[PDB]
Amino acid sequence: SNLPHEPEFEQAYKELASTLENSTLFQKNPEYRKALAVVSVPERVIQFRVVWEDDAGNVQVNRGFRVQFNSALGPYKGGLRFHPSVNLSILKFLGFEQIFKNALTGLNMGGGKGGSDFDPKGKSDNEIRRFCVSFMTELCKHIGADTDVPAGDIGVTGREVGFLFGQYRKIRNQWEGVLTGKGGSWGGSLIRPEATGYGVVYYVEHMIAHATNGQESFKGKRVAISGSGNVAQYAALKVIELGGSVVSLSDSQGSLIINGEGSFTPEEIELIAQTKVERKQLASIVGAAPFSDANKFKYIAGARPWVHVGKVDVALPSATQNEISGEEAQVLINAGCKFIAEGSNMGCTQEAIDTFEAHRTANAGAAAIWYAPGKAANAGGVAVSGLEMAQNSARLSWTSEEVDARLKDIMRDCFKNGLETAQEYATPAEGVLPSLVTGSNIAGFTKVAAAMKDQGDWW
Amino acid sequence: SNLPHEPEFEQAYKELASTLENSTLFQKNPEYRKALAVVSVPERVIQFRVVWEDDAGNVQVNRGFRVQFNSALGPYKGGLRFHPSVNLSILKFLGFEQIFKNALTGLNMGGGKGGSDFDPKGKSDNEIRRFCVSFMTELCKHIGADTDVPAGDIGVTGREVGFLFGQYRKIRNQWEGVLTGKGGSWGGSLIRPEATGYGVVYYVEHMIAHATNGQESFKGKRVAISGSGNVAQYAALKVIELGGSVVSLSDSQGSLIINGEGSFTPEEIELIAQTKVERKQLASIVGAAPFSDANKFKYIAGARPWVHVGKVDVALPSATQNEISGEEAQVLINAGCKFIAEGSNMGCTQEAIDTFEAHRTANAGAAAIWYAPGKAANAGGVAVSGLEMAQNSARLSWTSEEVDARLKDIMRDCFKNGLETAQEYATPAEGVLPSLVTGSNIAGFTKVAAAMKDQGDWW
Amino acid sequence: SNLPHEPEFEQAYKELASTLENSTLFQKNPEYRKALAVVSVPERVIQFRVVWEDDAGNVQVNRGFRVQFNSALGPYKGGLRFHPSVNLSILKFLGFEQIFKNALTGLNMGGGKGGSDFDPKGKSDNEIRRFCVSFMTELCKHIGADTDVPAGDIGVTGREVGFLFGQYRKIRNQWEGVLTGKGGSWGGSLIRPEATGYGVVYYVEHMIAHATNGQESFKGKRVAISGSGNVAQYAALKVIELGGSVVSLSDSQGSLIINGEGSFTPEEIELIAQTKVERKQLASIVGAAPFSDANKFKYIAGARPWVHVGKVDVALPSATQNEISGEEAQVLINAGCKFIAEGSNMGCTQEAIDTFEAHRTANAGAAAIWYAPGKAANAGGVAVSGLEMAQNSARLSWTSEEVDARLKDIMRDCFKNGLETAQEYATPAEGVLPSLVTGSNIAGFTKVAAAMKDQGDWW
Ligand SMILES: NC(=O)C1=CN([C@@H]2O[C@H](COP(=O)(O)OP(=O)(O)OC[C@H]3O[C@@H](n4cnc5c(N)ncnc54)[C@H](OP(=O)(O)O)[C@@H]3O)[C@@H](O)[C@H]2O)C=CC1
Ligand SMILES: NC(=O)C1=CN([C@@H]2O[C@H](COP(=O)(O)OP(=O)(O)OC[C@H]3O[C@@H](n4cnc5c(N)ncnc54)[C@H](OP(=O)(O)O)[C@@H]3O)[C@@H](O)[C@H]2O)C=CC1
Ligand SMILES: NC(=O)C1=CN([C@@H]2O[C@H](COP(=O)(O)OP(=O)(O)OC[C@H]3O[C@@H](n4cnc5c(N)ncnc54)[C@H](OP(=O)(O)O)[C@@H]3O)[C@@H](O)[C@H]2O)C=CC1
Ligand SMILES: O=C(O)CCC(=O)C(=O)O
Ligand SMILES: O=C(O)CCC(=O)C(=O)O
Ligand SMILES: O=C(O)CCC(=O)C(=O)O
Repeated sequence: SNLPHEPEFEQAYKELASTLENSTLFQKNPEYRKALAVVSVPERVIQFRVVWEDDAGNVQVNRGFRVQFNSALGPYKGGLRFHPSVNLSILKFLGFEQIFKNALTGLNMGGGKGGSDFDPKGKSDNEIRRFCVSFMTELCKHIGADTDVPAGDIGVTGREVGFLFGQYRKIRNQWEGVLTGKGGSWGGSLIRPEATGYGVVYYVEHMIAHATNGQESFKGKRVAISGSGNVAQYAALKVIELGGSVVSLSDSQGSLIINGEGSFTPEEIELIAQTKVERKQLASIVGAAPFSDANKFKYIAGARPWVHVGKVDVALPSATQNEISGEEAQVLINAGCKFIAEGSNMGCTQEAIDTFEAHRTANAGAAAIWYAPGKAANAGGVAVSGLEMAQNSARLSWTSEEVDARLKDIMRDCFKNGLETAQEYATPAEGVLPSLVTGSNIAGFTKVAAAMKDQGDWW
Repeated sequence: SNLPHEPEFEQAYKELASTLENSTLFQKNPEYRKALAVVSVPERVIQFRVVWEDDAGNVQVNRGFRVQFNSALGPYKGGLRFHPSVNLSILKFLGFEQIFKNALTGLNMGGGKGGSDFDPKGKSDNEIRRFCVSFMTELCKHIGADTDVPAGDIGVTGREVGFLFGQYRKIRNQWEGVLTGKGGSWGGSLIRPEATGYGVVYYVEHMIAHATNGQESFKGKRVAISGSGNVAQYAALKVIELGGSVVSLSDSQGSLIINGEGSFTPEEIELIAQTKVERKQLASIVGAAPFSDANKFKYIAGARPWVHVGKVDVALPSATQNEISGEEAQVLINAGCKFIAEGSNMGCTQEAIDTFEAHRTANAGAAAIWYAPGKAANAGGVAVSGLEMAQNSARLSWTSEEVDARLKDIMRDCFKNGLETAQEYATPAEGVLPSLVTGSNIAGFTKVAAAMKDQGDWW
Repeated sequence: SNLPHEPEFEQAYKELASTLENSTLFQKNPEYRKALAVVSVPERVIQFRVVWEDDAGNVQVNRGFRVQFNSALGPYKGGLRFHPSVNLSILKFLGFEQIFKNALTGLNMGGGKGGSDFDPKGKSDNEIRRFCVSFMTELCKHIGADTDVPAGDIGVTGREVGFLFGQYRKIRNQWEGVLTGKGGSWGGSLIRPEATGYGVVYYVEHMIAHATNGQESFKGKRVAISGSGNVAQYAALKVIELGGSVVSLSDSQGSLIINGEGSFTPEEIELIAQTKVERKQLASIVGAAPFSDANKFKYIAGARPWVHVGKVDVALPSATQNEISGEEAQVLINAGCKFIAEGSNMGCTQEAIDTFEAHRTANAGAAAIWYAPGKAANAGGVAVSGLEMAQNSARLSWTSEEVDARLKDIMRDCFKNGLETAQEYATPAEGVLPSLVTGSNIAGFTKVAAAMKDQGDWW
């Protein structure tokens, strides 16, 4: 070996491997242990220096990455993250998860992830442009419409996708679906901005219907959300549309929580959206209307929302990895939370997951908190990216209604697959909800493992 | 010149050329003689050494080929054959036929064929993997989704397609529709396994309806099939579904014939399918149930089925070229056979064809045996390969019902084209069935010849 | 950031940076601090999975790497290491050093390094072949005669270069100087096998002449060598040719030391060379003649040679990084060692270097132990690799005498450059030997930094 310490990647791997072991999978297919050893080493990783010029004319250096983890099911597919935390460990955890998430969409997409330790905060739009130009000058050699199709993630919006696309087209002299999250007039898809957040809510709708035998829905439920970017914004919007209340949003500096009964409104979400476009914090808008209304809003510096929202019915962590601790998980259970789905990749700590899963095993039916992993619940974004690829390959643009209908079908099938797979391989006690994390992991892994075997990646 | 002796290719060429001469085609378009001279020389042929390692660690050498015969109508398209007989002559006959077959599908596909003298019999799956890896290491330079799209044929199943695809993706670093016959989760098409055999039966349904003025169908007919691989299996299944009886299957070592009235069943076909997956002979399963039941089954070592089935209504040779001799053709006529369609490429000897065509000319209406050439009747496989390409380019997967409906329409149009073209250019005597071989040949040739002229390949 | 822990890389970086700071370089050119920040992040790194088949038919997985550190002065250039320790940290230290080493040769070569955690020990030649085939199947995309030219290093001999070259030629369909260390009939260079070890000895000849005002040479000196592979073998041979005594060799399991006065002979070195070709340990040949002669040889299991050789005049660590500890450095000083040059990359620990450099500063003239860094002393290998590239580009083969003459000139110029640069930028006290480590580091760094500035890599 001897291998570097990659805690985030190791966490993701261990949770997958644990769920596979705690099932009948390896009794039925013990040869899949070999598949697991092979799939866990990325097919290819590219790391590269990115030199770029700041607004003062000074040289700056950052590190760029693209992890091309697995391509059995399709070209590598997954986002780009621009955040100062970024390193290979983080991108490997993300790319690894992406393989199995993509498998659950039913579309032909392999798994990858990339990005940079470039921090968009405090940069001008001009600085972001120059950075994206330099970044893509190297990345374009390694990607392409039938090769690897990136998109956004934390710190990468349609703005950055644009600058990246422009430079790709300039060097490669091809106009194609090399990126998704593109602008509406230059190959974007309707519903792509909404897709991840909408999908998370669609998925939880199925969880609620199943756990409650159709007796409950989002109507009248209180939903605590974290983050305030793309996933959080549209998850919030969909909750509101379905008659639920959104009782929190947050960012890296603090939480903005509804004080009492009430909800964010669509108009408030749009103000927050514009603030985040400008790369400003929630803290910067709580001094003026509407967010200075202390009757409606409480801003809590340095906090996550989970312990401050009081009673809640659904939690949708939608910011970043490891944002629900073991202690926070218990608080949510004590607050009456019965549904927790990850908008963020690896949003729950392992302690949180263990807490939720023990609770499910101990409490029959609708008394349990039911946990859905990000690879199932947040797959709507990448699914609609696949549809953007489909549109670009067709050279046509579909309607909002057409894309949204497909998104709904994909989320329904993903839920059913996880539910039915857990019922088959990890059969719960009578009256106990099946494990959606175990089911989703087995369903995604087996699809990839079998395609790998067919293609001679292992034998 | 001076040109090598290529008997199979010369046979295919001479039969095409003869049908074109025995028509009014060259009275109307004498310049098409030039097209015939040009189209008959392949655009490109690649031959290459394939070195591979056996399970004992020893070097082995085989010969690889890809004949890229014509691309006027589309990228080169056709299968790969792994059989010890393979040489350039055989692959040229196959690739030549493929040009005109592909033309009759209505899809944009040129004609090609390839393969190796590698013999899968007696090899382990590991040996087949290593062979496919080495084979594609060279072939990948020459093929691609808009260039040349291979598939299976004799000795190449989904297993080999998988190993080939994996190695292509590894070297070329593109995930695309470079092969067809792919697995369901990695870009395959529903109905592709069924397509060739289903199509042959769909085509003969039209022949029966026409010859009998709608009075007869497959219902109650006895159907003698040869081979026991992909084409034979699904032709048998479709016959059974339509209420016909399948009275024979065969392989290279002997024939397995129904003893009396009766049929293979779907369950028996599946047992035979699994035996052939394991590369075992029919001879190896006749010692145990159900095939050891001598009341139902008679295994005849060294024989073809045609003279041993007694009375039959339809014959579908579905194994290999030149598998119905002139004497066998007469026996089938004496046995009451009224429909003969080639599942196999060039399944009938020239003596057989001449016998069938003389019989058609001598016997009005439904009294004639009606012969359909492989380029018409077996075109369903390549047609569904075209639809697999279409699906891969759309980045979506169609339903079984959608693919099957298109397959039915393609086979209907192919029949109508051959029938109507023969009625126009080779008008039969009153009451005599038109020549489907002449009609199909003229219809395919003229479409290619005219596209070639448009593209400046001849003038 | 936040960056992974890469101790080997950090060690190499810190030693370079320290020598640059302890000089007048940044007084004269403070802008070179920017160059240092840019040059220290590799231009590109490729990591890739390598799946290969063992002699039992089982799947095995290893990790492959190529670090393409800097290309200002030429295409990336440096070896491949196959050793179970390999990881990115180790390859970054090696590739970083390579940039500056290559700069000192005077040839147009950038810096890189690659390899795998594949362990050649215990593998058959067939297993090594299959591994190299799989390795190059991915690596060939990233390298080429004007792009990146690998070669051997630990665990990669002409045998592996051959298997790698064969697979490159098969996929890329170009015969070119993509690798060095090639075989004599297929583009190799005479003197390349000898070059590294010969060069180390040539370099030390200059050190001895300078320190002793021409009064001493290798004639009559006792030379302790570590390792027993390519560098150690030919360093030993050259010492013997010059009338010196080689008093030790070693491998990863122990040291083989001359017992008393005496030397390894060329015939003994050839026996050891054949043992290492077979990937066997020194321990396996000490039970038979000649090495079982306890009067001449003492095998010491688990030891390095430095404390067991008694009095010595020159030490040439030629095995691996960090193989002379601080305590061993003091023992060598106490044993009368006056010259220490690294055959191995980063052979001395930082404690050893500090000890040697303090001794030089404290002891005038020939009383000092004089330390030469690997980037100066071991540059003969890569220099002759450059000449192999030159020969391949000329399409001609030079004589042994021609290559060796150029090698001698390159080593002389490298010594003079390090000596003169230290005299200019880090002027020692009267009578004190200039620092060859400081001089070599400044000379290599400034050449790269200035070329980078010219090319717009920093400003
Ligand atoms: N966009 C998509 O389609 C997909 C995204 N995801 C995942 O959803 C999550 C959110 O992504 P997305 O909305 O697109 O990204 P955005 O950059 O639009 O928003 C990220 C939000 O999370 C906060 N955040 C980011 N890093 C941290 C951190 N280290 N600590 C605390 N808060 C943090 C951000 O606050 P601040 O501005 O203060 O840093 C911001 O409010 C991620 O886990 C992402 O991988 C899941 C599938 C699809
Ligand atoms: N698969 C497809 O989509 C297409 C195939 N075809 C043609 O259909 C025919 C059958 O192909 P397919 O079913 O796919 O192939 P398979 O390899 O699946 O089956 C071939 C069958 O034919 C037998 N066979 C092969 N060679 C000989 C031979 N020299 N002598 C006697 N019997 C032989 C085989 O027996 P054994 O195992 O003992 O050798 C086996 O039963 C061929 O002519 C093919 O070119 C037509 C269009 C499409
Ligand atoms: N070959 C070249 O042209 C160049 C090589 N170098 C450097 O010279 C040194 C030797 O390389 P080279 O002779 O080519 O390689 P070889 O593989 O031919 O020999 C390496 C020697 O060092 C021993 N060795 C390797 N790793 C260790 C270890 N972790 N611990 C203890 N002993 C070890 C080996 O013993 P064992 O077999 O028991 O592992 C063997 O005797 C390396 O530092 C290399 O990077 C410098 C410039 C050029
Ligand atoms: O659309 C994509 O490719 C990626 C969406 C995303 O960021 C994710 O799945 O984590
Ligand atoms: O699907 C294909 O490309 C080929 C099918 C086939 O083997 C044939 O038409 O002969
Ligand atoms: O010849 C080469 O490219 C490399 C020689 C080597 O292993 C080194 O300089 O460390």
